[PDB]
Amino acid sequence: MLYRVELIITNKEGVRDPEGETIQRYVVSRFSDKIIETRAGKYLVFRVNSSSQQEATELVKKLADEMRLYNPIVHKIEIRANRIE
Amino acid sequence: MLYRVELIITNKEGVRDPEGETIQRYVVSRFSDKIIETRAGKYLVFRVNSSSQQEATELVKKLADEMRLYNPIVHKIEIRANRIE
Repeated sequence: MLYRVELIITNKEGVRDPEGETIQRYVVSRFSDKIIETRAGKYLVFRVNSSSQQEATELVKKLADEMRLYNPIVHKIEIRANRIE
Repeated sequence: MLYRVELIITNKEGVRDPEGETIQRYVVSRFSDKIIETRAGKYLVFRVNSSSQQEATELVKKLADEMRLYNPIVHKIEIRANRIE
Protein backbone atom coordinates (compact mmCIF):
# COMPACT_ATOMS: atom_id res chain seq x y z
CA MET A 1 0.00 0.00 0.00
CA LEU A 2 1.12 3.54 -0.80
CA TYR A 3 0.10 6.38 1.50
CA ARG A 4 0.32 10.13 1.16
CA VAL A 5 1.20 11.36 4.65
CA GLU A 6 1.03 15.04 5.60
CA LEU A 7 2.98 16.50 8.52
CA ILE A 8 2.09 19.97 9.76
CA ILE A 9 4.46 21.47 12.35
CA THR A 10 3.40 24.57 14.28
CA ASN A 11 4.28 26.38 17.50
CA LYS A 12 2.41 25.53 20.68
CA GLU A 13 -0.26 28.07 21.63
CA GLY A 14 1.85 29.57 24.39
CA VAL A 15 5.03 29.98 22.35
CA ARG A 16 5.69 33.08 20.24
CA ASP A 17 5.49 32.50 16.48
CA PRO A 18 7.63 35.27 14.91
CA GLU A 19 6.61 34.52 11.34
CA GLY A 20 2.87 34.57 12.00
CA GLU A 21 3.23 37.62 14.24
CA THR A 22 5.16 39.52 11.59
CA ILE A 23 2.95 38.48 8.67
CA GLN A 24 -0.16 39.50 10.61
CA ARG A 25 1.31 42.85 11.57
CA TYR A 26 2.84 44.04 8.31
CA VAL A 27 0.91 42.15 5.65
CA VAL A 28 -2.42 40.68 6.78
CA SER A 29 -3.61 43.50 9.03
CA ARG A 30 -3.09 45.91 6.13
CA PHE A 31 -4.95 43.69 3.66
CA SER A 32 -8.11 43.02 5.67
CA ASP A 33 -9.34 43.65 9.20
CA LYS A 34 -11.53 40.55 8.82
CA ILE A 35 -8.45 38.34 9.15
CA ILE A 36 -7.75 38.57 12.88
CA GLU A 37 -4.85 36.17 13.40
CA THR A 38 -2.08 34.39 11.47
CA ARG A 39 -0.13 31.34 12.68
CA ALA A 40 2.72 29.98 10.61
CA GLY A 41 4.27 26.55 10.36
CA LYS A 42 5.97 23.99 8.16
CA TYR A 43 4.25 21.60 5.78
CA LEU A 44 5.93 18.35 4.75
CA VAL A 45 4.19 15.70 2.66
CA PHE A 46 5.56 12.19 2.24
CA ARG A 47 4.82 9.24 -0.01
CA VAL A 48 5.02 6.12 2.15
CA ASN A 49 5.00 2.40 1.36
CA SER A 50 3.20 0.67 4.20
CA SER A 51 1.00 -2.25 5.21
CA SER A 52 -1.63 -0.02 6.82
CA GLN A 53 -2.61 3.58 7.48
CA GLN A 54 -1.47 3.08 11.06
CA GLU A 55 1.96 1.85 10.05
CA ALA A 56 2.41 4.84 7.71
CA THR A 57 1.31 7.45 10.25
CA GLU A 58 3.31 6.02 13.15
CA LEU A 59 6.34 5.81 10.89
CA VAL A 60 6.17 9.52 10.09
CA LYS A 61 5.69 10.46 13.74
CA LYS A 62 8.77 8.37 14.58
CA LEU A 63 10.66 10.19 11.82
CA ALA A 64 9.59 13.54 13.25
CA ASP A 65 10.68 12.46 16.73
CA GLU A 66 13.93 10.65 16.11
CA MET A 67 15.22 12.89 13.33
CA ARG A 68 14.25 16.07 15.23
CA LEU A 69 11.97 17.62 12.61
CA TYR A 70 10.42 19.49 15.54
CA ASN A 71 11.04 20.22 19.23
CA PRO A 72 8.32 18.60 21.43
CA ILE A 73 8.66 21.34 24.05
CA VAL A 74 7.91 24.25 21.70
CA HIS A 75 6.18 22.71 18.68
CA LYS A 76 3.11 20.58 18.13
CA ILE A 77 2.47 18.34 15.12
CA GLU A 78 -0.48 17.04 13.13
CA ILE A 79 -0.37 14.01 10.86
CA ARG A 80 -2.98 13.33 8.17
CA ALA A 81 -2.82 10.35 5.83
CA ASN A 82 -4.70 8.91 2.88
CA ARG A 83 -4.15 5.88 0.67
CA ILE A 84 -3.31 6.73 -2.93
CA GLU A 85 -2.96 5.16 -6.37
CA MET B 1 -19.22 34.08 12.14
CA LEU B 2 -15.64 32.83 12.37
CA TYR B 3 -13.73 30.49 10.07
CA ARG B 4 -10.39 28.76 10.45
CA VAL B 5 -8.74 28.98 7.05
CA GLU B 6 -5.64 26.95 6.24
CA LEU B 7 -3.30 27.91 3.40
CA ILE B 8 -0.73 25.39 2.20
CA ILE B 9 1.86 26.68 -0.28
CA THR B 10 4.06 24.21 -2.16
CA ASN B 11 6.18 24.12 -5.32
CA LYS B 12 4.61 23.03 -8.59
CA GLU B 13 5.48 19.46 -9.57
CA GLY B 14 7.95 20.55 -12.23
CA VAL B 15 9.84 22.99 -10.01
CA ARG B 16 12.74 21.89 -7.81
CA ASP B 17 11.98 21.92 -4.07
CA PRO B 18 15.39 22.30 -2.39
CA GLU B 19 14.09 21.71 1.13
CA GLY B 20 12.19 18.54 0.26
CA GLU B 21 15.08 17.27 -1.85
CA THR B 22 17.57 17.90 0.93
CA ILE B 23 15.45 16.47 3.75
CA GLN B 24 14.79 13.33 1.72
CA ARG B 25 18.44 12.86 0.84
CA TYR B 26 20.12 13.44 4.19
CA VAL B 27 17.39 12.74 6.73
CA VAL B 28 14.44 10.69 5.50
CA SER B 29 16.33 8.30 3.25
CA ARG B 30 18.56 7.50 6.23
CA PHE B 31 15.61 6.90 8.56
CA SER B 32 13.46 4.64 6.37
CA ASP B 33 13.53 3.29 2.84
CA LYS B 34 9.73 3.04 3.02
CA ILE B 35 9.42 6.83 2.81
CA ILE B 36 10.15 7.39 -0.88
CA GLU B 37 9.64 11.14 -1.30
CA THR B 38 9.45 14.38 0.68
CA ARG B 39 7.90 17.63 -0.59
CA ALA B 40 8.16 20.74 1.56
CA GLY B 41 6.01 23.83 1.85
CA LYS B 42 4.66 26.57 4.05
CA TYR B 43 1.61 26.30 6.28
CA LEU B 44 -0.36 29.37 7.33
CA VAL B 45 -3.59 29.25 9.31
CA PHE B 46 -5.89 32.24 9.69
CA ARG B 47 -8.92 33.04 11.83
CA VAL B 48 -11.37 34.92 9.61
CA ASN B 49 -14.57 36.84 10.26
CA SER B 50 -16.91 36.31 7.34
CA SER B 51 -20.53 35.88 6.31
CA SER B 52 -19.85 32.57 4.55
CA GLN B 53 -17.26 29.87 3.94
CA GLN B 54 -16.94 31.11 0.37
CA GLU B 55 -16.25 34.68 1.43
CA ALA B 56 -13.60 33.51 3.90
CA THR B 57 -11.70 31.30 1.44
CA GLU B 58 -11.80 33.72 -1.49
CA LEU B 59 -10.56 36.39 0.91
CA VAL B 60 -7.51 34.31 1.81
CA LYS B 61 -7.02 33.51 -1.86
CA LYS B 62 -7.01 37.24 -2.60
CA LEU B 63 -4.58 37.82 0.27
CA ALA B 64 -2.21 35.21 -1.13
CA ASP B 65 -2.39 36.76 -4.60
CA GLU B 66 -2.32 40.47 -3.83
CA MET B 67 0.23 40.38 -1.01
CA ARG B 68 2.50 37.90 -2.83
CA LEU B 69 2.50 35.09 -0.28
CA TYR B 70 3.38 32.88 -3.24
CA ASN B 71 4.50 33.08 -6.88
CA PRO B 72 1.80 31.52 -9.13
CA ILE B 73 4.37 30.65 -11.80
CA VAL B 74 6.32 28.37 -9.47
CA HIS B 75 4.00 27.69 -6.51
CA LYS B 76 0.69 25.90 -5.97
CA ILE B 77 -1.73 26.70 -3.13
CA GLU B 78 -4.41 24.75 -1.30
CA ILE B 79 -7.01 26.39 0.91
CA ARG B 80 -9.13 24.51 3.44
CA ALA B 81 -11.70 26.17 5.69
CA ASN B 82 -13.95 25.17 8.56
CA ARG B 83 -16.37 27.17 10.69
CA ILE B 84 -15.47 27.45 14.36
CA GLU B 85 -16.65 28.86 17.73
